[PDB]
Amino acid sequence: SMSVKKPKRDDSKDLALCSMILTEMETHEDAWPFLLPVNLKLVPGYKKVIKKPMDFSTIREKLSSGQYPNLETFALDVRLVFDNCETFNEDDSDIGRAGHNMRKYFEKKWTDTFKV
Ligand SMILES: Cc1ncccc1N[C@@H]1CCC[C@@H]1S(C)(=O)=O
Repeated sequence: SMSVKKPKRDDSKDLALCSMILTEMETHEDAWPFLLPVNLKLVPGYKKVIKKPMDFSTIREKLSSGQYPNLETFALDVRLVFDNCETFNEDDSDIGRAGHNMRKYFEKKWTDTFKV
């Protein structure tokens, strides 16, 4: 509270670390469904069903332009990518499996990079 400060983690490396994690996402072989925005004019249903589309290139633009206030907002967007993928795609599909794979890959790097 007022004049009662909680000690807080050093966040000065966060931007560089998130960029590093995102680069590893982008270069993963199963990254292909998520590299660009889904084409809302070519994929029936997508615009109406998925209220907040997100993809790596959009995350990369936001990261590069100071649009994430903190590392949690960055992680919300990354997870949004895989949550959208699960909403729209069957688990037993190439894209669907790609998403499950990429989520697992992200979550480990996230724990390995930040959680002590
Ligand atoms: C992630 C997703 N979910 C539902 C429909 C399509 C997609 N991705 C597409 C599949 C191949 C690449 C395109 S994209 C995103 O490059 O236009």
